[PDB]
Order: sequence, then structure tokens, then C-alpha cells
Amino acid sequence: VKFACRAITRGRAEGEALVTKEYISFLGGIDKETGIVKEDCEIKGESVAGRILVFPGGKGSTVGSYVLLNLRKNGVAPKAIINKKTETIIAVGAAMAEIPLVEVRDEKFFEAVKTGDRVVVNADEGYVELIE
Repeated sequence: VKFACRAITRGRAEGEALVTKEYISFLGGIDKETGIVKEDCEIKGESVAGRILVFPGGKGSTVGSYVLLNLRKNGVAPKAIINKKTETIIAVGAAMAEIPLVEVRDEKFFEAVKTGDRVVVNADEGYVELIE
């Protein structure tokens, strides 16, 4: 299945799909240099370096436009991020860090995407290709 989403930034990324489930925003959560998720949800302790991150949304979202770039220049940032309801501050950060950001309107994406499989994020077209 390949869904069409609403793209803010462009570019295309290939990585393993990681779903954190909870509403965590870029207020923090990830170590700025180490790229380790220090925030608690379930998959706490791993790195987001070079994989695909899926979030429904994030509480607060008061900050994060700067951290995305810092993580990216460390190489410990996620390749792409898919949201159901994203934030403008996220879009700005993703644009500078070259992190294809797309917003999906259908819940079926979150039902299909589970941590472990492969999702091809094409923000050029605005598409998320789930490749088994």
C-alpha cells in the first residue's frame, strides 16, 4: 500500500519505520548529539539515526525548529517524518535539515505502519510507499 499525503517539504528518504505511538513533540525527547530517544514511550533507548519516524502529533510543540537541524548535522536525525497533524515549527526545521515532512489525512497509515518494516517517503510527490 502506498498512501498520498500532504507534503510540506520535498526530497525522498528510505528507512525502517519507527512508530513511537505517543504524542511527543520536538520540545526534546532525543539527545541532541547522541540521537538517542531519552523520552519514555516504549522504544526508549534506541537511536533515530537514519530511520523513518511516524507520529500522530506532538503535545506543546513550542520548540523544535532548531533541534531538527542540530540532529541532522550530527547524522543522528530521522530521514523523514510522517504526521497526522504536524506543526509549522516542525516544517521549518525539516526544511533546513532536509527531512521530508508529509502530513497524512487518513488513519489507515498508522494502522498499517508498525516499527520494523520499510516505508519509502517521497515528499517530492507527496507519497508514503509501504514496502514489505
